Amino acid sequence: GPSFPEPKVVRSQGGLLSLKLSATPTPLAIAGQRATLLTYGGSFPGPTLRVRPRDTVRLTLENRLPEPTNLHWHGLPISPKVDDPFLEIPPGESWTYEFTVPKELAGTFWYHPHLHGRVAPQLFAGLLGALVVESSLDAIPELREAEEHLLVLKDLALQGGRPAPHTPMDWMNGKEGDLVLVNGALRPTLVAQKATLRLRLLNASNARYYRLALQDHPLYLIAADGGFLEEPLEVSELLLAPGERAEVLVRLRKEGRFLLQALPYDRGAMGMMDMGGMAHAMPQGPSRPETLLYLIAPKNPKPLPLPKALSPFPTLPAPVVTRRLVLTEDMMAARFFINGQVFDHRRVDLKGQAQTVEVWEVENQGDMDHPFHLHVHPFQVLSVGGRPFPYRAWKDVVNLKAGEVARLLVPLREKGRTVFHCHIVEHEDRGMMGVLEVG
Amino acid sequence: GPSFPEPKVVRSQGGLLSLKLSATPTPLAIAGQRATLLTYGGSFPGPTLRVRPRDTVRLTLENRLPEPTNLHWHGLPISPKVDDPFLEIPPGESWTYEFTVPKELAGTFWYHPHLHGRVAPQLFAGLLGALVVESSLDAIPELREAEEHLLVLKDLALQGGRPAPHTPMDWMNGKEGDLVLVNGALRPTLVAQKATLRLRLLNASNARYYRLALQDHPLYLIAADGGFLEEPLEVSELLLAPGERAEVLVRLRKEGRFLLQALPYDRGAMGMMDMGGMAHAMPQGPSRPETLLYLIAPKNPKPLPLPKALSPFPTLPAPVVTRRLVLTEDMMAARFFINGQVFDHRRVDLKGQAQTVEVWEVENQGDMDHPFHLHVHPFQVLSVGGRPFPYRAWKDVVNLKAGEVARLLVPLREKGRTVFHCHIVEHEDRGMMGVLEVG
Ligand SMILES: [Cu+2]
Ligand SMILES: [Cu+2]
Ligand SMILES: [Cu+2]
Ligand SMILES: [Cu+2]
Ligand SMILES: [Cu+2]
Ligand SMILES: [Cu+2]
Ligand code: NA
Ligand code: NA
Repeated sequence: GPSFPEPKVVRSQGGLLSLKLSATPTPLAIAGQRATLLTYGGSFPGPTLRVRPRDTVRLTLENRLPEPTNLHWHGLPISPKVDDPFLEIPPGESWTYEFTVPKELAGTFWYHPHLHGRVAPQLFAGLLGALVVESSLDAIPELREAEEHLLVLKDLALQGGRPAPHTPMDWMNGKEGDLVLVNGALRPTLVAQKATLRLRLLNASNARYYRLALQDHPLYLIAADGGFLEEPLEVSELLLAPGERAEVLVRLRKEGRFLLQALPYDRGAMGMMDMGGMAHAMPQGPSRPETLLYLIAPKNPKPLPLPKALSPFPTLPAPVVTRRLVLTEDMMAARFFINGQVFDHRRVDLKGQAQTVEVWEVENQGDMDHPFHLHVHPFQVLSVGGRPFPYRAWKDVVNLKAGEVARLLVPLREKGRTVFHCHIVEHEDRGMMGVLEVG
Repeated sequence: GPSFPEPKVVRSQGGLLSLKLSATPTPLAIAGQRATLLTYGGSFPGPTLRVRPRDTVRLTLENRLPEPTNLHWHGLPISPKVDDPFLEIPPGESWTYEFTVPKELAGTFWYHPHLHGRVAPQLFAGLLGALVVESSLDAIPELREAEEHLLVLKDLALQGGRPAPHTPMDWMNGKEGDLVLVNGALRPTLVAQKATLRLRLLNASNARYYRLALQDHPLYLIAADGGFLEEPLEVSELLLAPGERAEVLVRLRKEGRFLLQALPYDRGAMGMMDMGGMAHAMPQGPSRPETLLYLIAPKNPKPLPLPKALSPFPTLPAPVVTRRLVLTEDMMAARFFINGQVFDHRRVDLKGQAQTVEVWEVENQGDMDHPFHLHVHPFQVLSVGGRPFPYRAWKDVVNLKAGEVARLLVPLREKGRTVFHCHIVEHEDRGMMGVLEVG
């Protein structure tokens, strides 16, 4: 096959993407060993769905797992009556998700389970895939002539040829695995044929962070979770928290081999020690550095010029309300709270009005990083930790370090009941989720 | 003094730059040895004059040389009755140049002798300095916060503590020297204090070319000879032919020492050999690589973003005439021709009309590179060698390799008699110059 493994793509045909997926335990070869994973479509990652605005998606999910499951269309501003976080598909049953892709949309999205209390083991076991909304902007020459690749960043740990079970400490920290994979492959080689790459990046890990840096190169950020930036932004490294996506251009500068690495990053995960008195929680400290892939540049590379502009960011109406959502932890209990409460699917926490704009101030009063996710309603990050964000783009996950406040501008789009939650999915399963109702 | 030597600057005061310079033989220390040079203002290079649009310049040149001399205000679109290539200032006499800096002007210019038949030894001996027209564009933050430096690139050879005399081969090739200097200094160190540098580059050499490359970095071209580009242009190297200027931004990428080099370049200079039959002319081949300066980056450099735009290039009226000027050589005679003739100050070669636009096709039918210069009327290079130029900017020198045609758009500005000539100044002295009259 290709040097660079990527999930097989399913494209809409004549404006319709009609597909039956099964969620199933699946023997496969991964990272050179046999294992049984839980997969969509028989593969890990699941197939990449590639659509355009105004396409119809008709996805029938057949549940062949021994437990109930459902799908969250992560990042898509569609109705929560379709992207329904409360729906349960029992074992052996099927459900058809049907929606129209919004007109004003572009970027990399993804799909995964969202059945409260079961997300973390289902996602860890292999249930996830990408969705790409292709744009008329992809025809500008500076993007069309780039070599495009999707990188699904997701780690795994195997025990007995199956995903390793969750321990108590995994429920507290979020589970990370020792196999740090790209598109299900261990440290693949990307032999570039063009001097400009356009990389779609997805962090589909339960809890692992990827502090991305390409040796000897900057990255040019051109899209965040839910859409393009207004113009490319040069960065020396890019932190992708669980659930985040980004698209970057890479402008290869000379022949050679360059490592794409996940550089050491301390997200506040905790261990336990006993030193005589004790036992007490102690910080795990930074992650060990990981090589994600080997990038081989072509001979005599001469990258394209960068595009001068991408997409203008919408002018939003003035906001009508300011919310404040405070995140806290009880680590030894592995319990996690928003404004002092755990999730209750019967309780509405916030009630807002469709087509108004809200300011949400999300404050992390814990010691771990928490990546905050809001379904259905993409947002503009104004500032985090008191620092203004350096670009305007739609996001749907924002990472908060310990102590930091994020200020978000949140246009409320579709009516209905939806959720917001930490995207360290163990923390959502353990209570860090609340209910927004839009009317 | 500073780590980085630069010529002392004289600024206009209250809109007036009024200065008396003397052209004089001057004992000085240069490159660690004593020598007597010919200088303006007692220094090598001469002082940098720094003015703004609509300033008055009143420059009295006192000739203290044993031969006549004059000044050419290289690149300034002023009247040829001021920038007068036929004027002679006898030994011991003085002349006052007085002009107003044009409103729509910015960049790096320079001044040097232009007395036909004596330019090459006078310029080689040290008579040159820079003129900077500062712009309201210099206040945009991406330029204002950059560290600015002028680099006058000019080589020298010394014999007996004086500039080495011209040999016959020097008149054929143009004279190059073994001391390859920046601002009169041998391989200075530039210890950068900011992460973004704005370097004004001037090739004031008689004949040496500088194929410029900074180790491990691109250069961002922001101005050509006579004005800004429309937006910055990333280049991996930049060839500066005699008389050319450029301004580049340098975005320092990491701590360390980086060489600015003049990389090997073959301009077609010729030597002589005798191998049994013979003696016959033989190519000298490429120049040896030279280190121009050592650039030390600061700690933890974080360059500014590049400016998105600089200056829009004027929309020019449609042209009313196409000229064709063919350059040829008689190397063994050291004679050089345009359309088959040598310069004659009494003969008008071209007659054009003020405020019309002309297309000039300049064709190098020789084997050497020839950098073609037009006084008084800056031009837009459309293409050279059949390749479209990748930016729009005012130029006044265009380099032609052997066989190449340059197509130039030439708006005729001030009325009067002026000249065009090769800026390998030995070739101008030996006849490669003609007369344009604008009415
Ligand atoms: Cu998600
Ligand atoms: Cu969390
Ligand atoms: Cu969710
Ligand atoms: Cu000149
Ligand atoms: Cu010439
Ligand atoms: Cu001249
Ligand atoms: Na299957
Ligand atoms: Na003097």
